Parts: sequence; structure tokens; C-alpha cells
Amino acid sequence: EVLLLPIDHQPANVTTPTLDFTNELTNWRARVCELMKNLVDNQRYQPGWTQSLVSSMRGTLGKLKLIKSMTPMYLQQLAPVELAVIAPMLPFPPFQVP
Amino acid sequence: TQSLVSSMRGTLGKLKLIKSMTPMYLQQLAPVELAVIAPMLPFPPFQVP
Repeated sequence: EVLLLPIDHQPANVTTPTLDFTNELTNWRARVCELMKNLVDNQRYQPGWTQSLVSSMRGTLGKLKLIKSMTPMYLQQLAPVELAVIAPMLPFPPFQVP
Repeated sequence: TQSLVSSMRGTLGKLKLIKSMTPMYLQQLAPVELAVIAPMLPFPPFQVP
């Protein structure tokens, strides 16, 4: 009676869900965006570009960090609950290595 | 002007980092292929240093 998961989960405290960012996959998306922002300001790299391209690329990365989507909150709150609901009524029982 | 020197630096910095196998070939496989071919030539090789 235990099911191992790749990611971290937490129980949803409320039942009217709403957008938040304290979230492991949101942290992951933010760190990838911060790496690419640190990539596009380099003395070996930015003189290869124009100025408007630097400005537009930094704007696009700053908006991809702050794009809203309930999917990481879904994966950390609701998806393991319904996987645990589905998993008994199943013709092939779960088979996991750690 | 501006935005010409920048694109020139980008073109040069990319053309340095182009991925071509020809300098690898000329030092690893072209000498052993010349050494393979060279005895079976009707005009055998004639070299000054």
C-alpha cells in the first residue's frame, strides 16, 4: 500500500484552487529562465548581437518565467491523489523499483 | 555605424565556431590514405623537402 513518485507532492489545503508559484516545477522553469538570462549577457556572446535583439530576448525570457499555468500546481497537489484513486481498479497492478 | 560592427563580430565569432570535419580529416585520415595510395602509382612520388 505505497506508491513511489518521481516528484514532490502536497495535499491541497483548500478546495477552491487558485494560482500560486511556490511550486517545484515553477522553481525549475524559473531557474532555466535565469540561466538563459545569464547566458545572454556575456562579453563573448552579447557583442555578437544587436541591441533590440538583446532587449526582446530578455523580455521574452522574463515573460516565460512569469507565464501562468495551473499544471505544476496540478502535478504537486491533485495528480498524485487521482493516481492513488485509479491505481487499484486496474487490470495490471503497479510494478515499481525505487 | 552601429549594428554593422555587431553583426560583423557575430559573423566572425560564428565562422570561428563552424563545425567542419575537414581539419580533422587532413590530420587523421588523409595522410594514411596518401600512404595507402602512393605505392600503386604509375608515376611514383618525387619530393624535395
